[PDB]
Amino acid sequence: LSDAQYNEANKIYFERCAGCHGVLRKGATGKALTPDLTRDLGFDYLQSFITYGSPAGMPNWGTSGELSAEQVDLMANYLLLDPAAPPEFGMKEMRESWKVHVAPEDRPTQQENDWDLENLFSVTLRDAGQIALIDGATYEIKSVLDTGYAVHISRLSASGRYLFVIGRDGKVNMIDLWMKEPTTVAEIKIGSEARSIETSKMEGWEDKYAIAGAYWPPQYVIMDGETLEPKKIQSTRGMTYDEQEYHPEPRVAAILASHYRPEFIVNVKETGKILLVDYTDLDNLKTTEISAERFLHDGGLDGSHRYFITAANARNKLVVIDTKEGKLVAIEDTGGQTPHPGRGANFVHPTFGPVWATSHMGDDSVALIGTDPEGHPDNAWKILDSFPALGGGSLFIKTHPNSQYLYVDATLNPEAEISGSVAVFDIKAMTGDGSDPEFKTLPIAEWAGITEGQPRVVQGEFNKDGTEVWFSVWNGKDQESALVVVDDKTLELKHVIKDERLVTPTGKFNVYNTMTDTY
Amino acid sequence: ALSDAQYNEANKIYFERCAGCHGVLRKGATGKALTPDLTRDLGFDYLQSFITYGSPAGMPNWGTSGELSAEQVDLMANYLLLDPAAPPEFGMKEMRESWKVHVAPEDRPTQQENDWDLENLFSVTLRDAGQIALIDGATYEIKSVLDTGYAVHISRLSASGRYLFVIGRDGKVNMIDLWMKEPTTVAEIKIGSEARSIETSKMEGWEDKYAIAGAYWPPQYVIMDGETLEPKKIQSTRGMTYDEQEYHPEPRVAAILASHYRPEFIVNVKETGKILLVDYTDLDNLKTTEISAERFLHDGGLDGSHRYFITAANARNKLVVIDTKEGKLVAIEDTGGQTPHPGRGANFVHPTFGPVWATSHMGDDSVALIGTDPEGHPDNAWKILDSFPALGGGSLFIKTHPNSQYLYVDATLNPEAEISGSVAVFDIKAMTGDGSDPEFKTLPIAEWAGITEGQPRVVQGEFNKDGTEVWFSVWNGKDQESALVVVDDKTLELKHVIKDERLVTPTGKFNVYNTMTDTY
Ligand code: DHE
Ligand code: DHE
Ligand code: HEC
Ligand code: HEC
Ligand SMILES: [C-]#N
Ligand SMILES: [C-]#N
Repeated sequence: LSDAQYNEANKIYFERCAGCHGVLRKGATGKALTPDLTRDLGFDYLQSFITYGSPAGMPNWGTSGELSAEQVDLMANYLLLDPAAPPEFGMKEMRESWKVHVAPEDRPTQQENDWDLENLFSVTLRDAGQIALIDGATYEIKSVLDTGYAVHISRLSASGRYLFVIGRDGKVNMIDLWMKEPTTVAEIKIGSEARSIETSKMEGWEDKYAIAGAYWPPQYVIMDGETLEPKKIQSTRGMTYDEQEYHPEPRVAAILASHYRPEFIVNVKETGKILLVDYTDLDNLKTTEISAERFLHDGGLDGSHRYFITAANARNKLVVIDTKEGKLVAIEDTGGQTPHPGRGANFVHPTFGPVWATSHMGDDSVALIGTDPEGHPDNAWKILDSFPALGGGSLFIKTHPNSQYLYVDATLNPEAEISGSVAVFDIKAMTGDGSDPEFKTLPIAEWAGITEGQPRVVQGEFNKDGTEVWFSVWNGKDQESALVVVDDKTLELKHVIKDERLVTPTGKFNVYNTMTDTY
Repeated sequence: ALSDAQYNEANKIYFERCAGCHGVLRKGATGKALTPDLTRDLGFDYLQSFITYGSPAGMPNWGTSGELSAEQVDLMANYLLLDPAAPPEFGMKEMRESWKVHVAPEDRPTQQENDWDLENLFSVTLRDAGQIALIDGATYEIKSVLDTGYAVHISRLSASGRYLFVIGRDGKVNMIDLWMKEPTTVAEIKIGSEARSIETSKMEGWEDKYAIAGAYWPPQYVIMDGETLEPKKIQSTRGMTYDEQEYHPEPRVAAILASHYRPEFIVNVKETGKILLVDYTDLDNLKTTEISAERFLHDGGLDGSHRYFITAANARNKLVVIDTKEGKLVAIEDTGGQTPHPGRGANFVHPTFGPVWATSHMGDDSVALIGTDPEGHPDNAWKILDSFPALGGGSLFIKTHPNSQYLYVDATLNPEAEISGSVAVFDIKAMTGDGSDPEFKTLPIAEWAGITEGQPRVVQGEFNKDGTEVWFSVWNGKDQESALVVVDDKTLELKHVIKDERLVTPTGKFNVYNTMTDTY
């Protein structure tokens, strides 16, 4: 390629490919596109693949017209070359990507549709680059909205009016749920690779801000809660906590919002730092940089919403932060392999008191940590129990204050008999004597009534009353997927949601439970 | 063609012993640029001679001093003909490897074991000698000359006045116990490749707990134990510019001060234009305030009440004011001059305007005053109240003291030897804030010292403990004659001239008491 051709190629790569293939072409959701593999595949294989895509999730750039004839080829040739240096993504680049479709002045002053917004589910349509807004009681798809390729998660503002979605490429969409036809009212791009977004949830700061975290570049950005305007960009480049050596690319993992202080809770993976970022004053920016444990990923607030509990997954540890005092309080080994809680599950154990649970990706165990230092001090921040569920490959555990059951998936398990089902333990029957709590196996995939592809079940999500729990039956892009609704009280099939438009449904977020952090 | 081992060897030496003055990318600092476009023209032999014998302009004689062997000198001469290596990081492992406690704290004196008058001692920078001279403030005797290391820049004192900390341009930190029978370095460490600043914890209750050093490269600061220098917490300063919000890969740490309101360090981050308030109460659950200020931050000082930090964003001609009590920016004002360079500045009570802080300028002859009293003089607070001329451009330091009525302004870099050898003195008590330029008396400091040969540059006034006498450095070349001139504050007359064979290129002078209490 000439110098200018490589520049277009390089520009297109970082904006439209790095979200799935990575900034250093090492692959993420998409495959490694490094030269090693790339020379042997050769031009032709690469031109064809960029043109036609595949049902595994690679877009048909050529045939969709998304990249015209000649860009497939620039992107065929570029891929043979050596990996470019990943560029920065600052204020100037964010402001150019930032678009306000509907100014705040021109938005409704009251809900202008008859939807039950708090019982609404925002579902990620992975390979379709869209979200589906589904009614929680009548189970109908209210709307399907385009966000962008590699959509990952949905988060709600504290009043429940604004829906924020972010995809793997750092694309952020803001939707106004009060419009007659809810749509994207603002959008912006915050990096080349990202996974996290969150809203200000401190009483009094409702709808004030949104924050987004990037894998690359190493940074988070605080945006205006009503326009998505980028106010403050913070770099997360810094030193590891245990050896204090500089790390040039610390990714931002999960981001939560304090309910005790007007702060955002930011996980910085490779440095092992948890940041408490005060948004009361963005020019005189106060932060608490907490030394924790490397490999931070996901986590959630305890039942009282004071303590942040998060997985340092490759080290098999749970890190606990007190958001009121602003300091690390404990680091404990779960005794399992690679904890992956999502936001985890808080409940009252019959004998141990308030606990938070996590399942694991590397084994079948479920661990319980005591979360009440005031009333159960001898149990606080200790692993009180550990027992098996369906099997390894678990991603999400769920419960709700109105139910006595603990749901645990097994999404990544090799056996389909397992990955298509869910374990359910009766919380009220828990004793803590050594006896493995028994669990009931729900045949989620069987209830979908599907045979084709390779359906996997993932993540339970409750409705607003806590009477029904939803699970995604995740199947390939060209196959039939579904959402199974389980009746919490009877642990019986309630409803099966199937629709042409329900493509690769994964993360599901109930508006009320997400806005209030109820889990 | 140099081997890998040889090359690694040359690189370690370069970053450890040369970058301090030649720059981490070899583009120069006080030393010349050593990038291959210049060196290949000079050639091996020229480079080998220079490294071997050094020069009286400040380049050490590496070979002839035995610091580098003949093999190493040739190793460094070939390395300089090669393309610049990638500047390395300098984390905990590298800091700890350089960390050395010569006298554990349990083995040091429990009380002053010398007869000196510690509080009135002056720690003087002997720039091209790699040393500091400890001089008696009353007898004017050189009590001692201590090796710190090449590129020595400045001295700072722990809050109690017992420990003397010196930092050089290579990031070499020395800690000296002034209580020993015979004071010396009791601990040392290196905190980077290039550095300029250090400061001690000055919050009441934190006396002697911590010391902080800021580096130019890598971009970071380290908080160290105040008694042993153990590196406790390293923080990168890499980040975003405050105004354009673009990543900046090399934000240098300029001046570092200490708050008297909270247990915090006040760190200037130059290229990003950020002032950091760093809480040292708990280094693991580290609290900081990142203040968006103005780019090109450099030096500054606290006002007379020690509540507010006043600092120059020198290339943008601004003074940035930070309230250390509330931890917030309070003001940003243009001084009306070119390149404000206050050092720690000068605080005094102006006759009509109230409490003010002043600074002189490198780019012109103006002296500016900013009101520093929001409570008693609301309308004048954080506003430029007056601007008037002193000797001429090239000014670096302005000074005064609570026990004096005069404002002394040097002019070190002026091209005219008459001006650069002199100091301007203003009568604070005669000022009026009516627009008319105050008059000044010219003190012929170089002339008073009897120094005429070479280029005697007079720099930085520094008062003694009682604020009765002000010292000025008569800076001359290493091979020329230098001196310290002691001026009698009450009469503005020569009190004493300090001369000694060991007094080589004397620059910055720090009175123990005035430095430990931030009296200026
Ligand atoms: C940082 C991060 C968060 C926390 C977001 C927040 O705090 O707002 C998160 C949350 C999530 C959540 C939030 C659960 C909740 O209830 O909070 C879900 C459902 C989810 C479904 C998946 N994630 Fe996620 N996820 C990543 C990162 C993250 N995922 C990856 O780096 C990873 C492991 C690989 C990748 O390349 O993307 C990855 C793969 C997956 C999946 O394969 C999942 C199962 C399906 C999918 O859509 O791709 N991730
Ligand atoms: C960041 C910094 C500080 C604040 C220290 C602190 O807060 O603890 C400082 C302070 C200082 C102070 C502090 C005085 C005070 O009263 O606070 C002095 C006297 C001083 C004498 C000089 N400095 Fe300094 N100085 C630099 C940097 C700095 N000098 C430079 O980047 C520069 C411009 C060139 C260089 O490469 O080092 C430089 C040249 C000089 C000089 O040429 C001076 C005049 C004489 C010399 O020894 O080289 N610098
Ligand atoms: C996420 C939605 C993707 C984006 C955006 C892009 N690609 Fe992709 N790509 C993705 C996946 C999940 C896969 C695997 C396909 C499979 O069927 O297994 C791919 C694959 C490719 C390949 C083929 C490599 C191979 O080893 O077979 C190529 C050459 C490729 N992708 C290129 C490419 C380019 C140039 C993109 C930017 C326009 C791009 N992809 C975007 C997922 C995603
Ligand atoms: C500050 C204390 C220095 C240190 C440490 C080192 N050098 Fe230096 N160097 C310094 C100065 C002020 C000068 C200029 C001398 C002059 O007479 O003007 C130099 C010069 C050199 C040169 C000569 C370059 C030229 O253009 O003439 C060389 C080759 C050189 N220095 C090399 C060098 C090396 C290899 C060092 C590490 C051992 C080193 N210098 C340290 C100041 C300082
Ligand atoms: C997803 N982790
Ligand atoms: C130096 N200033």
